[PDB]
Amino acid sequence: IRMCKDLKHLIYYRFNTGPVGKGPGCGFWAAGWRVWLFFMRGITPLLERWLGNLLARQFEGRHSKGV
RNA sequence: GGUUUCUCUUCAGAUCGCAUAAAUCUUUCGCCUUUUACUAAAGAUUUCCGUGGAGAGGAACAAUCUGAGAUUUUUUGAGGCCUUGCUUUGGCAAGGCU
Ligand SMILES: O=P(O)(O)O[C@H]1[C@H](OP(=O)(O)O)[C@H](OP(=O)(O)O)[C@H](OP(=O)(O)O)[C@@H](OP(=O)(O)O)[C@H]1OP(=O)(O)O
Repeated sequence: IRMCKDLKHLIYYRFNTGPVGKGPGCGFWAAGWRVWLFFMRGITPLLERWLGNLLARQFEGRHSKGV
């Protein structure tokens, strides 16, 4: 989120250079798309293993003794 | 002596990635009642999204194509011919020859 804010400020301060000001119509999304999808390939297998443990506790039950 | 494409197998040792995330563990911290969740640095590993080379199979389109394949200077007649030594008989070692 800090890198998204920094990319927003970099885009804004490369953009507001001449006659454009701080209006609400600035459009660019590729850098945040890169950041959150590289986060998504990071966060995928931990999510898959946590959801697999969730499904195993849901359907195989909870090992109360267990490990 | 086709191409494109799909699948499988194998080697990935190149920035396999002109890209970049996460997790565990060993720790130092930051934070700090405590548990996950924590902060940012190192070490030790891993996983994921990708990647390259090779081979096989399949499919659709090329249906061949693609290859491979002389007289006149110095690199051709200054060509012939004889005697002695030796014949070792293809002519050889020396002389006058045109
Ligand atoms: O300096 P800017 O890049 O132009 O930031 C401004 C604004 O106020 P400030 O001028 O005082 O900084 C906000 O501040 P920051 O978070 O960037 O510090 C921010 O608002 P958000 O927090 O919602 O992002 C953002 O607003 P937005 O992203 O909607 O454009 C933006 O606003 P403006 O550029 O329109 O003035």
